[PDB]
Amino acid sequence: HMCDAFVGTWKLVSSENFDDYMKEVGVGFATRKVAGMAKPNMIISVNGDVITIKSESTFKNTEISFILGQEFDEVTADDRKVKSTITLDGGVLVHVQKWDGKSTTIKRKREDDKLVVECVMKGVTSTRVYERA
Ligand SMILES: CC(C)[C@@H]1CC[C@@H](C)C[C@H]1OC(=O)[C@H]1C[C@@H]1C(=O)O
Repeated sequence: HMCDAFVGTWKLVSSENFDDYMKEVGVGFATRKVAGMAKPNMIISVNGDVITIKSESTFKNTEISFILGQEFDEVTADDRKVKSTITLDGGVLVHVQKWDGKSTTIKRKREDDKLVVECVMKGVTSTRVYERA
């Protein structure tokens, strides 16, 4: 029952500061504009120790599978080649991506009936809110 409250299908309902987050990460103009328009469905599932997160939108469909605490290589939707580790820290799923001497963190937490996503790159934070589909 690792991650029970995260599991399911979720739909984006609000975003704040996401263009600025993407700028800080280094995403180019055209990608920012099309990615910032996306309204993804996030599908989280667990099978034994393996967690899978799928993000599906008109911009890109991505899928990552991982074991908590065990690093993996990831090609992001904006085409960064990153080394990622996802841990559970006090009930928060913490996803760190490292590439080119940089780092960014994406935190997912359950808050009321929502799944709140916080994206941080240096001093720039963005909040995304998901509801059950
Ligand atoms: C549109 C998506 C695929 C963007 C693409 C640019 C990249 C820098 C960040 C990436 O966001 C994400 O992975 C997840 C935080 C977004 C969320 O949960 O909604």
